[PDB]
Amino acid sequence: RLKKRIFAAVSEGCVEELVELLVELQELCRRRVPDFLMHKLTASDTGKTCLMKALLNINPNTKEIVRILLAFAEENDILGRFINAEYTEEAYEGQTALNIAIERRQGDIAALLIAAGADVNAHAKGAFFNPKYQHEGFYFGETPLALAACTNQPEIVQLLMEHEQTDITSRDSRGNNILHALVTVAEDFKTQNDFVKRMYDMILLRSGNWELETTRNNDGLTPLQLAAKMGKAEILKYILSREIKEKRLRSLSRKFTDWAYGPVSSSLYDLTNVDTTTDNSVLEITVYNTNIDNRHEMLTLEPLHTLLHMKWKKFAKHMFFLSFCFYFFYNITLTLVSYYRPRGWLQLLGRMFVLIWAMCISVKEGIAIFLLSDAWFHFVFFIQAVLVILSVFLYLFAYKEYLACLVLAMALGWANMLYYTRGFQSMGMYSVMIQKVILHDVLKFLFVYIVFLLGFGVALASLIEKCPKDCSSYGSFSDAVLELFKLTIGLGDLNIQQNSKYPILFLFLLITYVILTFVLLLNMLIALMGETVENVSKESERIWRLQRARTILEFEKMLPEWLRSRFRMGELCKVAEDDFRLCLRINEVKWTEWKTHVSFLNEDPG
Amino acid sequence: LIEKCPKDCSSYGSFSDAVLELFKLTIGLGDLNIQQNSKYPILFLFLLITYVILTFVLLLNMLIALMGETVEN
Amino acid sequence: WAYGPVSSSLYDLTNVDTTTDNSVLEITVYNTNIDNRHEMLTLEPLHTLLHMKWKKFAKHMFFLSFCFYFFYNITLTLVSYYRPRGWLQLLGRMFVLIWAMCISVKEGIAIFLLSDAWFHFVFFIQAVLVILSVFLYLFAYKEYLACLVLAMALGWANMLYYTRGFQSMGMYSVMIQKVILHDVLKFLFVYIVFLLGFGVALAS
Amino acid sequence: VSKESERIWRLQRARTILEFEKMLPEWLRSRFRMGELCKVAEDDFRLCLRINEVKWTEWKTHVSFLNEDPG
Ligand SMILES: COc1ncnc(OC)c1C(=O)Nc1nc(C(F)(F)F)c(-c2ccnc(C(C)(C)C#N)c2)s1
Ligand SMILES: COc1ncnc(OC)c1C(=O)Nc1nc(C(F)(F)F)c(-c2ccnc(C(C)(C)C#N)c2)s1
Repeated sequence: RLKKRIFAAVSEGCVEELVELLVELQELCRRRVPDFLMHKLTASDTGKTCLMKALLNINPNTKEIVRILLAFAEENDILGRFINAEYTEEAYEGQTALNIAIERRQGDIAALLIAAGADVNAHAKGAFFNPKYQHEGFYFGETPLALAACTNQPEIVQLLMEHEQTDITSRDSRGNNILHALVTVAEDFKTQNDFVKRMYDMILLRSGNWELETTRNNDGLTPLQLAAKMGKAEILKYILSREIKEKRLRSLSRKFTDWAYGPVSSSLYDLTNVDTTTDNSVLEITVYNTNIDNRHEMLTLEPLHTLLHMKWKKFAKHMFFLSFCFYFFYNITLTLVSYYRPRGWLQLLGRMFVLIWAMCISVKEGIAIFLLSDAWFHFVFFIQAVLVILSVFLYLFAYKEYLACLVLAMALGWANMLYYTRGFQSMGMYSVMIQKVILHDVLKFLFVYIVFLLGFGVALASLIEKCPKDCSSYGSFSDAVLELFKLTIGLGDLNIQQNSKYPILFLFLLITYVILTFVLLLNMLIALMGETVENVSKESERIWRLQRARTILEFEKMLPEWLRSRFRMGELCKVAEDDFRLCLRINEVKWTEWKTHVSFLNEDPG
Repeated sequence: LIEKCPKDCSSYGSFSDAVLELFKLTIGLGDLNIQQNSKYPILFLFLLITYVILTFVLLLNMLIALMGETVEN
Repeated sequence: WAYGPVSSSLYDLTNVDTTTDNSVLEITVYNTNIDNRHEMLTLEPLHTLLHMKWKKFAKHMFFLSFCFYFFYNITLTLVSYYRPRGWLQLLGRMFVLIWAMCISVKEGIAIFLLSDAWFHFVFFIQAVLVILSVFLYLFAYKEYLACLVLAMALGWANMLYYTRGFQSMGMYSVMIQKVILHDVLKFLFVYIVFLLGFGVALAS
Repeated sequence: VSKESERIWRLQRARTILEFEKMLPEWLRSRFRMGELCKVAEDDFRLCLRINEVKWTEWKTHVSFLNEDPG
C-alpha cells in the first residue's frame, strides 16, 4: 500500500517528512525499473500521478511537496514521463499537471513545472474540457494558454507565451485557437468585468502578426466572425475599432487615424472580412444570424453603421423604393381587378404584370422559405403571391372561386405593405410597434375574448326556448355568438326579452359577458398595450434598424456581379509599409480628449 | 365580395356605402347585418371580423397607448 | 467539484424537501401569515426542488388535471346545449357526475381546512352545482337547467386556474385577477350607485 | 402588478406542485424523491441536490470539494 500511502500523504501534506519516508521506501524498494517505479507512484485507473494529486489539492505546503516530488523524479531521471503525464479517463483526457496548476491559480507551481519540462502544448482533448452541455464541462480552449487567458491569469499567460515551446497558433479540436476561445468565453461586462478584451489584446500583440486573427475554426469563422456570430459586441467593437500606435505593431490594427487635426479626426477603418464581399462577413453575420438576438448593439459599431448607410444611399434606398412601387402597383392592379370584376392594351399589361410579379415573388419567397420573428413577411408575401397565381389559374378555367382567392390576395397584399414601412424611421418604428402590439397584446386578447364569446354564446343559447316564429336573437349558438360580438362592438340594440325560460339568469349571464368584455377585457387591453408601447419604444429604433439592414443586405444580394463591384463601399488606402487594404474613412469630432496626435498617414488634414 | 341584387339587399354594395358601413361600425353606430348578399359569406365575415379586430381591438387602443406616451413626454 | 467558472454544489435537503412534516419548501410555499414568500422561493435549494418536482411529475399531473377539467367542462357545455327542449354519451354524463363528486369532496375537505383560495371556493361551488343539477334532473325538476348552465359558466371561469401552467398565461391571469379586484369591483360599485340613483331619479 | 406577477405566478404554480405531490401515493412519492444521497463529510451522507453554476468575477484557488475531478 506504499502507493496509496504516498497518494494520501501527498494529497494531504501533513508534513514533508511523511512523503520523504514513503519516497525513500519506494526508492529502496523498486531498485530490487522506471516503468514500475511509476506504476508504484501512479493511479493505474485514471493515470493520475502524485504530482497531479498534489496539485489537485493545494495545501499551504504544496510548493515544497511537488518540489521534492520532481527532485526525486529527476534523481531517478524519470522527470520526462513524470511531470508530463496525462489523464487516461475519457472525460479528462490529455489533462496534464499544468492544466491543474493553472486552474487552481497556482502561478508558482506552474512556473516551477514548465521550468522543469512541463509540456505546455498539451491539449485537454476531453469531454469535460470540450463540453456539449453547460454545467458539465467548462469551455476555455483546451490548452494551458487558453485556460490561463480565460481564467484571467495574465501572469501565467505572459509566462507561457514567453516560453520558447508554447505554440500560440495551435488549434483545439473545435478548431478554435486562443482567440476564438477568448471570444467564446467572453461573456459581458456585467458577468465578466471585461478582462477578455485585455487578454485578447495582450495575446494578439504578443504574437504580432495576423496568423491568429485569420485562422478559421471548424465552423469556418475567424475570431472576428465568431465575435459577430456569438453576439459579443464588446470584443467585436474592440477588434472592429482596434488602433495600435506602436510603429512595430501598426500592421495588426483594423482602424488607423490618418489626418486628425483638432476636434475633427478622419479614421480609416479596415473592411476586409466586414463588407459582404466575402462568404459570411461581419456585417452579414451581424445583420442576419438570429441565434443570439444580441444584434442590438453590434449594428452601430463604427465601420458597420457606415457600411449600411453607404449601401442604403448608394443603391438600397432606390431598390427599396422601386420594390415598393412595384408592389404598390401590383396591389392596385389586384384591387382594381377585384373591384371591377365582371358581375384592352394597358389593361392586359397590368393583368400579366400581376401574374409575373406573383410568380417572381412566389419563387423568391419560396426559395427564401426553404432556406430557413423576422420571416413572418416571407410567409405572407409567398402566400399572397400564391393566392394571386391560384386565382389566375381558377380564372382561366371556369371557376368562380377565383374571386375568393383574389380578394384574399388583395387583402393580404395591402397587409404586406407593412413591410415597406421600414424605409422610413418614423413609419418603420411605428410598424415594429404595431407588430409587437399584435403579438404581445392583441392575440392574447383575441384568445380570451373568444373563450368568453363562445362560452357565453353557448350558455345564452342554452337558456333559450324554442318558439313556434323568430322571437329570439339568441336562438342558435351562432346567432347568440353573433350578437354577443355585436354587443361588444356596441352595434345593435339590446332586447332582454329573448324567449328565455330563466330570464333573470339570461340577464345575469348577459350582464356578466358585458362586464367581462366591456369593463374588463377591452380596458385591460388598453392598459396592456400601454405597457407594451412603452417598453417597445425603447427598442423600436434598434429593431427597425435591424429590419432595414436585413433589407439592404437582401437587395445587395439581388444585384449582379458587375453592379455589386460597381458599388463596393470603401476606397483602398495606403495603411502600412505594404498593406494597402480596403478601408472606409469616417471623420469624427471630439472635444474632451486633448492630445498631440502622432498617429496619422497624411500629416495634412483635408 | 358582394353580388348584384335585382332591390336594396346589401349595405356593402358599392365601395362608398361599404366604406360608409365600415366607418359606422368603427364609431359604433348602426347595426350589423352579416347577410350582405355576398357570394362568399364566410370570407365576407372573416374580412369584416378582421377589419373589426384591426381597428376596434388594435388601432384605437394602440392610439390610446401612443397618446399616453406622447402626453407624458 | 468546482473548477473554473463552473462549480458544482451539493445543497442539503434534510428538512427542506416535503418529505417531512412542515418542510422549509412546504412552509415557504404555503404559510400565508407573512406575504413575504416573495423572495424565498428562488433560494437555491428550494428553487431547484420545485423545478425538479414540476418536470418529474407535476407538469404531467397538471396537464392531466387540465385535460380532465376541460373534458368535464365540455361535457357540461354539450349537455347544456343539446338538452331536450348511448354508449360514449352516458360515459361522459357519469364522468361529469363522478368528477363533480371528486372535486366536491376534495375542495370541501380543502375548504374546511382553511387571496389564494378563491379557487377552492369556485371549484367547489361549480362541482356542487353540477351534482345538484344531476339530482334535480333525475327527479322531475326543470330548474336543473339553471344549475347546469351556472355550472357550465363557472367551470369555464375556473379554467383561469389552469392558466398557471405557463408563465405567459399565468402572469396574464394574476394580472386579470388583480385588475378584477383592484379596479373592476370598485368600478362596479360606483357604477351601480350611479345607475340606481339615476334610474330612480329619471323614473321619478 | 407587472413587477410582481412573475413572483405571484411562481408562488401559485409552487402551491399547485405541492398540492399534486400530496396526491401521489407513498410509493410514487418515494419513487420521485428529488435529490441523490451524497458523501458529504466523514460520516454524514445526507440527501443532497447538486446545482452546478458559473461565476466569472470571483477568482480564487478552490480548496473546498469532495471530488477533486470535475465531472
Ligand atoms: C374564462 O371565463 C370564461 N371563459 C369561457 N366561457 C365562460 O362562460 C360561458 C367564462 C366565464 O367566465 N363564465 C362565468 N361564470 C360566472 C358565475 F356566475 F358562475 F360565477 C361568472 C361571473 C359571476 C359573477 N361576477 C363575475 C365578474 C365578471 C364580476 C368577475 N370576475 C363573473 S363568469
Ligand atoms: C355618487 O353619485 C351618485 N350616486 C347615485 N345617484 C346619483 O344621482 C342620482 C349620483 C350623482 O352623482 N348625483 C348627482 N346629482 C348632480 C346635480 F346635478 F344635482 F348636481 C350631479 C352633477 C351636477 C352638475 N355636474 C356634474 C358633473 C357630471 C359635471 C360632475 N362632476 C354632476 S350628480
